[PDB]
Amino acid sequence: SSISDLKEVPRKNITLIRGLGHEVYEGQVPLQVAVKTLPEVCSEQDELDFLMEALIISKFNHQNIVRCIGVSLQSLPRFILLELMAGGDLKSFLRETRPRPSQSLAMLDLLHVARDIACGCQYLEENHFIHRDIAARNCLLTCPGPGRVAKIGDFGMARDIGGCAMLPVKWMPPEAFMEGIFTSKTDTWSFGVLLWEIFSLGYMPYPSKSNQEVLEFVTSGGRMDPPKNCPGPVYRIMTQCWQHQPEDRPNFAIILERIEYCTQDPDVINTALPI
Ligand SMILES: CN(C)/C=C\C(=O)c1ccc2[nH]c3ncc(-c4ccc(N5CCN(C)CC5)cc4)cc3c2c1
Repeated sequence: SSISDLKEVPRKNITLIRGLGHEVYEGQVPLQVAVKTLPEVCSEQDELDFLMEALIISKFNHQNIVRCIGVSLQSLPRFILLELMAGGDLKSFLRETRPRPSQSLAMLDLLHVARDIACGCQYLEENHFIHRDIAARNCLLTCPGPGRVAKIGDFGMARDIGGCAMLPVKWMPPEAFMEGIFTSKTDTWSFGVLLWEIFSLGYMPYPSKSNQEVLEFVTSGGRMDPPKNCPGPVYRIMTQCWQHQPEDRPNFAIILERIEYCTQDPDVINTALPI
């Protein structure tokens, strides 16, 4: 990978439309786009990171990983231009889309989100890339409705490679938080936690545990209980992703196979979500 392949977009062809989250803007180049901005008030490390992020995303070619449209790095502030994901982050989506008595989502919808991200993770694994921060917050949706596609969006944590209290320990396997060891099997564990996040409809993992308690709990063999109404076949995938020894955890080909089996079982997909 070289900056050579990074398409530089003349800054004069780029217009910011609105803020989206604290930052990312909606933009136009008339091609609509997410614009990730590098602060002008940024460290020297921050700059090389920003460039790293663009190279990293630009080398992937997969439906379930956000596309990089280009960069505008010869002007300040520096921009990466990314696929615009109208549905927003998966965590907010699950929270906002929770069925309420005055009311959307079904089990098959959740399974399709899970499948989409697993497919993205399988691509990363077969290309020897370790994401290191698979979590609902880092996944994006093309749109809110039935045609939605989930994609992996945030390639910042992989690019970092901070402090103790900034580690996403609720998403990390023991060898990651104890030893700083990261493999393909790290992302498998994280995927298990993301699954829980999906089937809980956007709850925080280990509800009412702090980071240090989770660390002690997980190290001791403790695992989350199933999310409310979670089908058994789905919970079983989660508990396999959370095997204590990485070699006992499934790869993403196996995970994808198991998710696909779930989508074929009427007893799974006819399960109602809690209201
Ligand atoms: C979140 N994240 C993962 C951050 C860094 C990234 O790496 C990244 C990369 C490419 C992206 N493309 C996008 N296209 C739309 C959005 C977006 C759209 C709408 C919202 N909303 C609606 C309702 N919501 C509750 C409040 C605002 C939020 C985000 C984000 C990205 C994006 C992020």
